[PDB]
Amino acid sequence: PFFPPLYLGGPEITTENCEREPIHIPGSIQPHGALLTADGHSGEVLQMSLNAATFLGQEPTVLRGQTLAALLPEQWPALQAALPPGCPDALQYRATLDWPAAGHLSLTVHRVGELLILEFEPTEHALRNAMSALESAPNLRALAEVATQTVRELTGFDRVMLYKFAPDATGEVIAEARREGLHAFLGHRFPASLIPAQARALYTRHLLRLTADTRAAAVPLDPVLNPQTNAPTPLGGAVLRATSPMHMQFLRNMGVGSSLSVSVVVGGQLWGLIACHHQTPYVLPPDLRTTLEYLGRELSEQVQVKEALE
Ligand SMILES: *C/C=C1/C(=C/c2[nH]c(/C=C3[NH+]=C(/C=C4\NC(=O)C(C=C)=C4C)C(C)=C\3CCC(=O)O)c(CCC(=O)O)c2C)NC(=O)[C@H]1C
Repeated sequence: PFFPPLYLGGPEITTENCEREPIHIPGSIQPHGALLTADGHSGEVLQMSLNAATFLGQEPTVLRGQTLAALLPEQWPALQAALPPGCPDALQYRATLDWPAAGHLSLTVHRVGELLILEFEPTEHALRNAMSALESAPNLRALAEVATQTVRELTGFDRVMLYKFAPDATGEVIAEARREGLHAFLGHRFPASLIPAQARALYTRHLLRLTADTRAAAVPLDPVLNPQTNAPTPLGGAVLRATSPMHMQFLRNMGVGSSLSVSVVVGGQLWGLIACHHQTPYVLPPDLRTTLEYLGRELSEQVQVKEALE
């Protein structure tokens, strides 16, 4: 059973209670983007990340309580049609915005209950070839190797691993692609506690997460609770959600400035992760994340196929 989050008087997490951290409701985001929440009927803006006004070039007083009809006149009708009440929470509306103050932005929206969650961040054949390369891989080891090399080629990440969960939830690096000079993790195994049970559960439902800068302080949502419910805003489906500080510290101690993983899901179970590191902070472009999501699904399919052959 989850502890209350920090903003509802819950404890700071320690190694005795890793599994009790409510990582899905941190009430805060990473500073490389901005987040709004809005009422799913009216489009009234209900919450904003503290950086949202500055990030979007709006007056703080003007942004709170404004409507999406007024803020996003060109997207609001399409957004409503795309995300009706009761639609799957995983369903997304995506648009590219020409925003003079911030530049070209990627807008990603999903619905949870009666709330729309809007994520804004900057945005800037390969997919076909990568997809084909995974399919054409001859066995599981080769598939793992191709997956890591292909993801590294697409992303530029310093390290890309295939991290496989054992039945006891320990993990092992079973393939990696790595920059010259980096220590090998191939064949190394790690305790189950380093990716705790609630993280593993979340990663079965929401298939990509990241920390763009492992030193960056989280930016709170204001108000922190959804005014509709007087309860935490669900952020499991928001890539911008703040990462657990316990994990951020783990990464800093490894010399990792930026981290990203994609779930590999086989028979509805979390089989492993495509796990990526960069030494320097690094925001993987939105279009590249979409490509990785496609490759995660392809790898998942191919792991099942390869495991059936062998
Ligand atoms: C006492 C609790 C601790 C803890 C909790 C924790 N860890 C995560 C997320 C991840 N941990 C990962 C572990 C590894 N990455 C590696 O590269 C290696 C070894 C080579 C390991 C063992 C990974 C891959 C994740 C996924 C996230 C990512 O890809 O960056 C969470 C949940 C984080 C979040 O989503 O907010 C939590 C709560 N970690 C510990 O080390 C102990 C101290």
